[PDB]
Amino acid sequence: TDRPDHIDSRVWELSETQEDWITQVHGHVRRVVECWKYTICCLISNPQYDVFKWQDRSTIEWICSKKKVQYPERDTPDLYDNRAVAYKVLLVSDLSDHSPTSGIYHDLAFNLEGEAEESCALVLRGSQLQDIKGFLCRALEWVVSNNLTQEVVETIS
Amino acid sequence: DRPDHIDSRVWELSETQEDWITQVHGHVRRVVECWKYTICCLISNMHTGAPQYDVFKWQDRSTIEWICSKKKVQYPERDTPDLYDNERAVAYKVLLVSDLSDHSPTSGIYHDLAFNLEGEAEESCALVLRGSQLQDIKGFLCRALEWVVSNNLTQEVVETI
Repeated sequence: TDRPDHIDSRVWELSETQEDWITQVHGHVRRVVECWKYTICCLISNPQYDVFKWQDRSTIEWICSKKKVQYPERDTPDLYDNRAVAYKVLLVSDLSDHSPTSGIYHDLAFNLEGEAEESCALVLRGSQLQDIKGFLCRALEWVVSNNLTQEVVETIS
Repeated sequence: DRPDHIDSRVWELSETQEDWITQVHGHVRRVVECWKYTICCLISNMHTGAPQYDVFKWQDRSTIEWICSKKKVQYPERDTPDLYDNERAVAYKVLLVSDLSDHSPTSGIYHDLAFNLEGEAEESCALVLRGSQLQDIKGFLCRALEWVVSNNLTQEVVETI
């Protein structure tokens, strides 16, 4: 119930307070999957992109409190291109049977194999896809090693 | 109860966007808005490889509010544009008209992208879009126009424009 090898220490520690995991069914898997998404965000943005996913806002929320204007919106994209374009990272079962979740938060969909959707592949450079496909290959190894295939597929659905 | 040429996602998304039961020809209007939404999607299959267009139509208001803050732009919830060019920084509304000839801005807030029932683009609209995008729209609207005649709901569509 602790962290896997392929997940960075930085990412796992960062993921703890972002969501109440024990509350959720397959809470540990759910946490690991979100850590995949966040890692892909880092890989894509390693600057063109700001990674909004799991960003510290407490200082911002604090300033809004003192001026009573408006707290920052919860519904944030995972990352934002400064083209002025927002993106959300998805993990899917079928690139084929895929439809866009938002026309504003554009989807960057991937297989568990690490295969990008057609639009997603255009955005990325080959350098970035190889890291993501390389990273998600390590992830899937851990998935089968713990026989957690069904839990992950369900969590994707 | 969806027509075939309309995608299942588009049809599911369209249900709650407007109270269709309330309207005179509510079913037709639901499908007509689905054309507009599809045309928005067809237009937004264009990349710079970043997406050229954001499609504001039938989006969660929280999402619209967020980017508009980031793009330093703003529209009334009544008249919000259907899509926004991210390169040119110009907002658009998809119109379906019978006559392209005499057309001039519907709104001073956004530029209009008008199309026929045949699938022919207006002059200003054609200047903005690429041929790639028009053939998709003209191809899709031929599928639509066939479905209209196949079910003989032709006049009902013409009036409500």
